[PDB]
Amino acid sequence: TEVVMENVTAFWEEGGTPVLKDINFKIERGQLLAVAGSTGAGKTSLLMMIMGELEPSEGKIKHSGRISFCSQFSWIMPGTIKENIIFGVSYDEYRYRSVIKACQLEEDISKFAEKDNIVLGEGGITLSGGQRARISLARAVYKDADLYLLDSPFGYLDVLTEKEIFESCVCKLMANKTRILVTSKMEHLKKADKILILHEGSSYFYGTFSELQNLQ
Ligand SMILES: O=c1ccn([C@H]2C[C@H](O)[C@@H](COP(=O)(O)OP(=O)(O)OP(=O)(O)O)O2)c(=O)[nH]1
Ligand SMILES: [Mg+2]
Repeated sequence: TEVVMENVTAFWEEGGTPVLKDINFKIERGQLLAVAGSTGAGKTSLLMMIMGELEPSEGKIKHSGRISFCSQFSWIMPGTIKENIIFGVSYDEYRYRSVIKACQLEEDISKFAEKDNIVLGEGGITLSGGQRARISLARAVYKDADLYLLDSPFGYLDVLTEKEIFESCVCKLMANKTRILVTSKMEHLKKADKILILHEGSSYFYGTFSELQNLQ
C-alpha cells in the first residue's frame, strides 16, 4: 500500500465542523485514485493531510516518499518556460520533452521564436489560463516523486483537450506512478483504480466505477 486513510476525521479549526469525516481509502503503488465532490467538500484538504499540513483528530494515515503537488491554482514564476517546468530539478532533455509533449505544450512553444527560452512572469508574454494550467501540470509531472497529488489540474481546458491530456499525461506518461487526481469527469472516474466522492467532508461513495454502475 502506498497511501491509506482509515476512519480519518480532521478539523481546520478546533471546535469547528469537521472538514473530513470518517474517510477511508487505500491506494496501492502505481494506482490512480480519483477524488471528486462539490466545492468545499474537502478534496484539497485531503491532499493537505497527505502533505502533512493537517493532522487527523481520529483515525490513521499511511504514506511515505516524496510528493509532487499540483495546485488547483496555476502559477508562474519569472523565468523561461523551461525553467518554470523543471523548477530547480536537474534537467534531462528526454524527460522534459516527454512532459511537454504529454501536456500539449510543444505546440505552444514551437510558435515562439525563442522556443523553450520564452520568458514568462516578467511582463512580456501574458499566458492564457489554459496555458498556465498545463505549465503548472508539467512542472508537477516533471518532478520525480513517489506520489503525485494533482488537484483539479485541467482548469481552463476544453473537454477534448482535458480528455487528451488526461490520457497522454496521467494515464500513459505516469502509468507507473501512484497518482491522486482531484477531478469530477466521468472518464477519469471510470479509468481510476478507485474513486472517492466527498460531500461536505463525508464519504459519499468509495469503490470503483463498475461498482457504482451496478447500483443503478
Ligand atoms: O486552510 C483551509 C482550507 C479549507 N478550509 C475549509 C474551507 C472549507 O469549508 C473546507 C473544505 O475546503 P477544501 O479547500 O478542502 O474544499 P475543496 O473540496 O477542495 O473545494 P474546491 O473544489 O472549491 O477546491 O475546508 C479551511 O478552513 N481552511
Ligand atoms: Mg480544492
